[PDB]
Amino acid sequence: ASITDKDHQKVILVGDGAVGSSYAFAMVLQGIAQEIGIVDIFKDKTKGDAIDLSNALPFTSPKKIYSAEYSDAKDADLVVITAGAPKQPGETRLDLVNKNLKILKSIVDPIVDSGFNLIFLVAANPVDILTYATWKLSGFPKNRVVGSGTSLDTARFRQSIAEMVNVDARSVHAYIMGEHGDTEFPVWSHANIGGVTIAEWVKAHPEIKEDKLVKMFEDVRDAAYEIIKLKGATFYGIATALARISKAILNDENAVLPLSVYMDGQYGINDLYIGTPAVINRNGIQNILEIPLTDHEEESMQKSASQLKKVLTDAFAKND
Amino acid sequence: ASITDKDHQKVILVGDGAVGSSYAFAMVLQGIAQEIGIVDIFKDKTKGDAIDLSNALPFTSPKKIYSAEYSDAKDADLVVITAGAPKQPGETRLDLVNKNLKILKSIVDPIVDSGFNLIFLVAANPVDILTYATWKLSGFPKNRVVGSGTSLDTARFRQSIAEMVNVDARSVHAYIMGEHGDTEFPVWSHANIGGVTIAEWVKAHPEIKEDKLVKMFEDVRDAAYEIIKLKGATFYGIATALARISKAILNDENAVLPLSVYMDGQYGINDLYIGTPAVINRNGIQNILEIPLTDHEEESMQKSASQLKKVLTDAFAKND
Amino acid sequence: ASITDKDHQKVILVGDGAVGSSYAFAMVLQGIAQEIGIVDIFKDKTKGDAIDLSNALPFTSPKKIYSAEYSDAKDADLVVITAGAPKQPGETRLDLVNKNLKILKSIVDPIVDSGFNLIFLVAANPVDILTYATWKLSGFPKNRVVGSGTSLDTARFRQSIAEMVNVDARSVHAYIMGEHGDTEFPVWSHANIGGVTIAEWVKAHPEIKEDKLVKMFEDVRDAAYEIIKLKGATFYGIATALARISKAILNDENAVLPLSVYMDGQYGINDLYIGTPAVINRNGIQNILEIPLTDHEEESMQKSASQLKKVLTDAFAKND
Amino acid sequence: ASITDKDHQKVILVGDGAVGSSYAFAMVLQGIAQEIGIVDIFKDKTKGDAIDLSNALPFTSPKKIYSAEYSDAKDADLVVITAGAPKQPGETRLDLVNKNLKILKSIVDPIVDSGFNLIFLVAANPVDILTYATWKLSGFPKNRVVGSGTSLDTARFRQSIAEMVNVDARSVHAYIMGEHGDTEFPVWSHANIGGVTIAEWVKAHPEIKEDKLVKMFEDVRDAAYEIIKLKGATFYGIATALARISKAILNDENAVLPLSVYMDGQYGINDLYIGTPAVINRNGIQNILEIPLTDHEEESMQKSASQLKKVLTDAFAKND
Ligand SMILES: O=P(O)(O)OC[C@H]1O[C@@](O)(COP(=O)(O)O)[C@@H](O)[C@@H]1O
Ligand SMILES: O=P(O)(O)OC[C@H]1O[C@@](O)(COP(=O)(O)O)[C@@H](O)[C@@H]1O
Repeated sequence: ASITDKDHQKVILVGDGAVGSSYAFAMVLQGIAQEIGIVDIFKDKTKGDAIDLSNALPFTSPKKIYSAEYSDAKDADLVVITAGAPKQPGETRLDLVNKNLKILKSIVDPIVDSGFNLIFLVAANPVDILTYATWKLSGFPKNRVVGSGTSLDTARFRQSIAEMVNVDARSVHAYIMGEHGDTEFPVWSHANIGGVTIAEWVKAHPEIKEDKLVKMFEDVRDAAYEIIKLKGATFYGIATALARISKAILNDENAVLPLSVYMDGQYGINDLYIGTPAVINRNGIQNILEIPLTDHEEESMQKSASQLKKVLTDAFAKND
Repeated sequence: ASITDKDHQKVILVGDGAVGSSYAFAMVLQGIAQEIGIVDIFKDKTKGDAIDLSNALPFTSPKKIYSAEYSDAKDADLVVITAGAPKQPGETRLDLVNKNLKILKSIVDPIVDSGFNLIFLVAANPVDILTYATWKLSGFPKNRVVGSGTSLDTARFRQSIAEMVNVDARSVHAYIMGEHGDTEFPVWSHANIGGVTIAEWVKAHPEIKEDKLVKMFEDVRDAAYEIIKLKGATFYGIATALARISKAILNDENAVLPLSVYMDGQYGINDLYIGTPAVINRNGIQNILEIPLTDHEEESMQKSASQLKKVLTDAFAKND
Repeated sequence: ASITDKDHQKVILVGDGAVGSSYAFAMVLQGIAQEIGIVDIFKDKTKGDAIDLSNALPFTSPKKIYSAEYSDAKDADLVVITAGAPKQPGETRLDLVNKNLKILKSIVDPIVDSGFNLIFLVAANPVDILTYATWKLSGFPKNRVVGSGTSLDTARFRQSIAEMVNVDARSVHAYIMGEHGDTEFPVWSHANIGGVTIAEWVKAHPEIKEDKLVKMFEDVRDAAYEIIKLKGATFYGIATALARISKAILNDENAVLPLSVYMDGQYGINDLYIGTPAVINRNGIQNILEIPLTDHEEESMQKSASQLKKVLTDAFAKND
Repeated sequence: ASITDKDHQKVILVGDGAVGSSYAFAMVLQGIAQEIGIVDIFKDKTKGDAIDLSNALPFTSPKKIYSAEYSDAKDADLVVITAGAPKQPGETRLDLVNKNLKILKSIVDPIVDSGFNLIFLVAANPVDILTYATWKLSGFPKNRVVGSGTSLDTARFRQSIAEMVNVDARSVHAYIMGEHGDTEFPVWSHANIGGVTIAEWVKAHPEIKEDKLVKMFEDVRDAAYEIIKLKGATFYGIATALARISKAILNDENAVLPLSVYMDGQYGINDLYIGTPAVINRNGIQNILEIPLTDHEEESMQKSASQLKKVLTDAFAKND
């Protein structure tokens, strides 16, 4: 069997800026890519980041890394629109959803005409808003548009529930839901290490009336800002997440991960993107786990998912 | 060869809540995904969990992680409906099978219309019930609907048969069968470390009339509840299982794993989903190993698989 | 879903001699192959090298390894023509390009008729010459014919820029360009460890007028010959490179690697194969990074790429 | 904290011939060594095999590889006497135990004087005989002298019990015991895939009176000879085993592996080395699992372990 291009995986990066360059480096070492295409409106930083990354191969599982546009854009198995991103930070704001939504067109339309047929994976803030955005333009169904969000707020959470105690991460379970900052509510009602559970039977009850808890998610959600100093680089933690997430869909792991899905009354919030522990495989997401939120984390959810449906509604008015 | 989207793996997570966010993190690091799409009825927690996970990439094998709906839902190679989950806990109850079964429609129908053609991987409790559920709506054959179950009760079991002795996990063999809690019966009749076997030749016989055994599965099946305290987070152990399981189908490993399959008189229980050590590869499951259950673990099985066929029957009555 | 052959990766080795047997061993352990087919004009060394490699599986990610010909030659995802090699050594000589070019026909034609549709990956010296050769017969486009070259001269370079200092490899950046021996010029003008740079700001300027440098590439390019003694085995270093490279295309990593690409005025050398830091993914290569060579490494390039265009021209005269 | 040599692992290879060069290549890629020292009575093949292996590092976890003698011989964490080997093949013969036993002195004494304090790992045939040999000279206790043997006869066995059926290796359990060829007896009485068992309940009983079985260990133990043709290279399968085994002791995995241990009435064979499924960790072996051999595999054992105690006795008469 003859003339070639042995891939049978493809991934397209749409930002060889920070997050992207890192997503790249990981995808190179963790070894989850069989040809990687790197875009962003420059070309210089991409012939550079390639002749580096591609040098960084005799110590890793081989591929080919280039620089793209959107011709080399089909043959893909994943597309990652990693910080196809505007400038007003995050905390699902209002008019942010504008300054993107044309640099979300300028790059969603031509990765479609060539013959996309995969999963989009938009980690480009504000996320929840965005993946609804990335949905509506693409025509692409209620899963192939995978969001992101939650992933990098739980990973944090975990590793403060961590260091408090001794237990390794990857043991230690608990989520975050809603969006990404300013809304979030830790599902403490789940919260476990080792099959245990924090404060129903053992560590006792409330949050604010005891001295101890909560404090450490008043510095998980604030934990971006606190490194929107020393570089600006909330850029590792995320890229290393877009890799877990990306290895999961594509390796076909029938995994478990929080990521802004599409909500059909897999709560009662419906027709936003906001997110939750869902299950992702090659095709896209298949089945969204829903959570007894107690009575309070039900509220907290209900008033996240409301504050989108106002930034999601004042903006899906396309004609730039 | 031109315009792009190098994937050739795809995974769709349907709950970027707890289990999902974790399934995600793993799939990012263990490196089994080539584009991951993250859903759940929010959008906020998903643009968040993405711009984290996708940051968490320069230290891992690259992809793209987004937020979905069900358009970006084909191109998939796996779908993981990870805690597409209602609120009454687990122990295959009765009416539980209702409060889901519409948030199992609200998310099974649109991951079908786009053109799903893969394996479903529902880890969304109660499992056994559910994957029959996920079967009947999908039309999708008696394997492509992979269940879950058993996996996270054997992994526990193993690691108490473990710590008792010294032997590493991954040595140490023994299963659990039936469902998930309140029915289970450890196949002690298999039970080995090192090619040995526990209590036919060496460690002597019965269970309850000696002092020693059993006790430690009276705290494997109870081992969920005991961390339905300290968080609620029976959320790591599982996600790390949906990864083994997910790497297996998709990497095409012709593996061995317990997971709620479909029973044709691969016992005599037939036409539930309940489960057993079966064998899974890219396509789906191919061949279900059946076990000389002795005379007692035959009974125990027979009366698990009965207690579904009453929760499975009082509920498959679809029209919400 | 029924009757089987779960692969969805395929790799065909066209030399179960040295380099090949090693490429094999790696591909077995690093775990980048889902069925491997092994050829070379014998059959004995291949039923041998298989019933070894295939034994070397309970400690690795499973597949199937056989012995081929060119019927079992489609279904492939990569073909590696690993030392489809004649006897006059390397340093892109002249008439070498003859003694191959019929054992490059004897094996390129029948891996085409069966229905090849992938990437060729020829690491069979002289390389640059060869992949133009492997191109012209195949009809297969300007990427699916991936070369090799450069990879194993940079990896060396790196690990002398290394041991001098302390810094690990995989940190340490710098390339080699041109071909493979006797032409090469290290892009010192890039050359960095840690974001630093060697001798523009810190370590001062020239090469030959100071005492120190250069010396250690007068023993990188000579570093083949110096192990064309103690065995002849310039056979590990390379095979471990065909693995990085091979994992890259196929895993779809949108990577960065030097490998003889095809030059369209991605310099001004055009219509040879000579090479540079390019970017490779499943499909083939997508986008070739080009380098400000300064004023001298521009010359050095220009007079590599000239010395082919004389061995490339005196020989593409096919009719054996 | 100052002036350096960050290792905290050390491994010494005592044959940079075939098996060794391979053990090396693996230890380089699987990444289980933090400085490797390579010996064998040459020096040429070792400066060669190093300036290859050490080139084969920008695609792997860094170390330092040299060429030794026995000064650079302490600081070690393991010593592997990999084919410190004479010429009459294997099948624990008689006088073989002579032609070694002085090239087992010529190399055991000086890796002792420097201040060895670890595990010996002799995979140098005949093994069983040898590790008793390597014991008696060293003074080193009844575990730190780890043998080898069995490992590469079970791995084979497994992968014929395999290919017959579909199940991946690493599932599939069953051992081999005794020595290494011409004595061996498969513990079929254990023999399982998936928790099942071959021929007590399902596949029916005897061996020779049915047509089917046995045949495929009449070509596991003969499976060396059959590649003592096509090269001679029973050299991969083994080296990839000395890696599993070596990662196990040193990573401290409290693992399970067959390897010629020391038998105290962990049967009734006592005071040979012959072997069985034992358990190995950093220090050495801790606890040897013993097996209900039925009534026949008891005999077969008893008459392996007898045929040493005649080659082990006619030779431990040291004074060359
Ligand atoms: O688990 P390790 O120690 O690597 O043993 C590997 C070999 O051991 C076996 O004898 C089976 O061991 P387990 O049943 O405890 O997993 C053989 O089938 C494997 O190839
Ligand atoms: O080998 P996989 O498919 O990963 O199964 C993992 C689990 O399976 C087991 O039930 C034992 O499987 P094997 O005896 O074939 O190795 C449980 O002990 C493990 O944790």
